[PDB]
Amino acid sequence: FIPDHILRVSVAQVPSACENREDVVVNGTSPGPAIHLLPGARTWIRVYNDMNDRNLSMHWHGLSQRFAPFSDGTPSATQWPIPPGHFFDYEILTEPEDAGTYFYHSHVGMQALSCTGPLIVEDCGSSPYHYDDERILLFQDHFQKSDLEMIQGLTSTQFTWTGETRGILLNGRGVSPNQAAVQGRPGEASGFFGSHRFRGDDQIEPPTDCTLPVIDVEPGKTYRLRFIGATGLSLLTMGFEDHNDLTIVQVDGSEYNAPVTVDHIQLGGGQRFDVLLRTKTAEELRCNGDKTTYFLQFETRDRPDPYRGYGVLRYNLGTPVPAAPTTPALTLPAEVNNWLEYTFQPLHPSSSLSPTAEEVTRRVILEAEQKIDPATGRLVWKLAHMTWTDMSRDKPVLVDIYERGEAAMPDYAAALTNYGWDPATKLFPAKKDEVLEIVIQNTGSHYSGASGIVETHPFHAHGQHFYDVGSGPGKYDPEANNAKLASLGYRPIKRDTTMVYRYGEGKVAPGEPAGWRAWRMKMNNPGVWMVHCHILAHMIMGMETIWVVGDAEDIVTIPLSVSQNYFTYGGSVYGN
Ligand SMILES: *[C@@H]1O[C@H](CO)[C@@H](O[C@@H]2O[C@H](CO)[C@@H](O)[C@H](O)[C@H]2NC(C)=O)[C@H](O)[C@H]1NC(C)=O
Ligand SMILES: *[C@@H]1O[C@H](CO)[C@@H](O)[C@H](O)[C@H]1NC(C)=O
Ligand SMILES: [Cu+2]
Ligand SMILES: [Cu+2]
Ligand SMILES: [Cu+2]
Ligand SMILES: [Cu+2]
Repeated sequence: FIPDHILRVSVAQVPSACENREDVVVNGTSPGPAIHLLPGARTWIRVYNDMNDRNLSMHWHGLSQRFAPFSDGTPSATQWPIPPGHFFDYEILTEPEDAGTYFYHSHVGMQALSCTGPLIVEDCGSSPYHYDDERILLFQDHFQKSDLEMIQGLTSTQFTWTGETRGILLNGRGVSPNQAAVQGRPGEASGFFGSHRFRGDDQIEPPTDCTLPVIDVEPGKTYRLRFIGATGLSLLTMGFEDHNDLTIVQVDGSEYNAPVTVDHIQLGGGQRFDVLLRTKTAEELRCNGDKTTYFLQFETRDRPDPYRGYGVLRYNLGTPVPAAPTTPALTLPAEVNNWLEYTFQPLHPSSSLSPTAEEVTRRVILEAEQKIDPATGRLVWKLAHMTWTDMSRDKPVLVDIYERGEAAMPDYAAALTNYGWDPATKLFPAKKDEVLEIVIQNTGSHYSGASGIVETHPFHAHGQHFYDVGSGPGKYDPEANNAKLASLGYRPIKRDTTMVYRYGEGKVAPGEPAGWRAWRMKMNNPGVWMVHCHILAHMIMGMETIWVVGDAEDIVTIPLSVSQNYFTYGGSVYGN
């Protein structure tokens, strides 16, 4: 057995926002190298844990893994953690229509801050759009505190928050608020990340100085820009100086949307947008005084301490990379919660039909509640009056199901009378082909120290993508939303990550409903699928749910193509 691709994960001192950070890196860099997959293929990726005293898993964000649930890479859900000095063979099955932008990252603790890289399913000459080339734009947060310090604070009976982001990286380069970019030498600066111009372009070069991230383009071309929200905390809003025509053509990987023209991108943790950019002609550059550099300006939204950073859209490798401008290049809207809502529709509406209101047979509301956990004294994020951590159980759910079958499954009847989760197992069961509406209901915090506060959360589903059927302030009202969808003739798109926003001042009475997001999905993919806030600190604090779709007969008949070490913690898991 030889795997098709290999990723080696280690701890290394790397450049992070013009500082040094002891990061969990892939193949020596943060972000890690781009992996390119074919649609309609089986591809094996061996992940080595070369760390001394930390566990690892690798999650393939946005890939449903419908035929390889044991390859989802989710500790407590689909596998034992990969131990130090061992590996795990991941079977990636791409369906023919999976062409799109995804990303891989650790699903252990806060490793995903740094242990993250692009995962591209190639069109193979099948994109319904022309473009001369592509660029990957992968965004990360920089924290000055270590992963261990942040986890200890989050899990302490004297709660210490991580603090706000200390920098935004684009393809491994950016600037902490304590540092300042200076002019970079002309020539290559990883400005071609994701380019097909030639593999060299599949892995960033770490910066050697404090210099701005660069996207290198030629005049008068069209680029497919693959925006990847690999931030562990930040919701970003961003735009390009004097470039106002961005066309979004794909959302969260698979889904071709009818083209939407925007002047800025908003990008939360776990989201991807494929955007066509038409670059200025040599004549238009001549008329801006032979200007060859334009600022990309990116800002955090919806958090207490604003942050602004820059990258450079560069038209000529002969131009030195400029420092950040003394005053802002452009103005990004203060508001985020009404950007392209009830907007994206399928390009081919025929082959992407959202479940109708009539077809929904059950609704599960996940009320997001911050409060002290009485049993532990920890500050936690509850969903539907429960909490879930990657230490909620010893034996991972899917391992238990493959070992015992029916006896490991959650109790459906008990879950229906307890907010959708089984009192005995804290799992959310769904029948195969059950048509669900899932609502995330935001609320004012019960925590003294944040009383009545509402936060914005990027909500992500593992496995099958859902249809986004809307959002709004206050309490979800299904009768009103159904009336809204019908009045608009709205044709929803499939997504795997949507924001649950704060509205207005973001402060209500403790426990008062204060913003919602609604999903619909016909649950077609048996297995064990996490649904969670994609902010790493909120996951540490328990903002996760585990969904078990189907009966044991629907899961155990999916062939387990890995060795017997899958069943126990301590050994390498190899493919077959
Ligand atoms: C790696 O993960 C394993 C498996 O979850 C961890 O070991 C478990 O550790 C908990 C907490 O100490 C114990 O209650 C269990 O006895 C352990 N389970 C098994 C199967 O051994 C281990 O702590 C993790 N290692 C690191 C570095 O976090
Ligand atoms: C990562 O590095 C290993 C050797 O350390 C190599 O064998 C593997 O091919 C590299 N993977 C990628 C995608 O570059
Ligand atoms: Cu993810
Ligand atoms: Cu995911
Ligand atoms: Cu959250
Ligand atoms: Cu996840």
